Amino acid sequence: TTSQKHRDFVAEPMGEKPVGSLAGIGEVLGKKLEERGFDKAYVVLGQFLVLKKDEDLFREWLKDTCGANAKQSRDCFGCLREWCDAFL
Amino acid sequence: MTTSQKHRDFVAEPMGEKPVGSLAGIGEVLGKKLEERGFDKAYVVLGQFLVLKKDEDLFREWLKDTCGANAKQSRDCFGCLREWCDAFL
Repeated sequence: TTSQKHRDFVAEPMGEKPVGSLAGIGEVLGKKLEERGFDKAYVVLGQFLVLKKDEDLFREWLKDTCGANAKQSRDCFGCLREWCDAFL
Repeated sequence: MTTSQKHRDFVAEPMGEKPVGSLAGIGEVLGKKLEERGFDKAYVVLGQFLVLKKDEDLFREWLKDTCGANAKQSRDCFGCLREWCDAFL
């Protein structure tokens, strides 16, 4: 299943939404992503696209970059994958 | 309109799995060098554009370093991605 946060994200263009609008990215992860330059959701989309939408490599990058656990990286990947299927 | 028809076709619709050569400024020569470096679909180049926070200087330099794009090619590619993002992102 998915959260409402996921459904809200995949339903519309992301524009300049902050990184915290991604499913899985709560306060703590969002801070650490901002510290490393990923301050908006589209920058994380960028990394997902550079990695050619590879689930294992993206989720591993997210863990390495901000400490996302398995649930959090699963949620974040899923919302970017579904967003891309709808809008890219 | 002063943009190319090729820019117009790209920015008119979602890019899906379009190849890198669908981007304005990316002819066959630049497209082959990009593919060889792993940037084989236009969305992978969009990805680099987004990871660079849409910065023109950083992106155009990256494009020069990666495939040897000249100034006009890199401006055209950047402008096509910038307008695509304004339309769809």
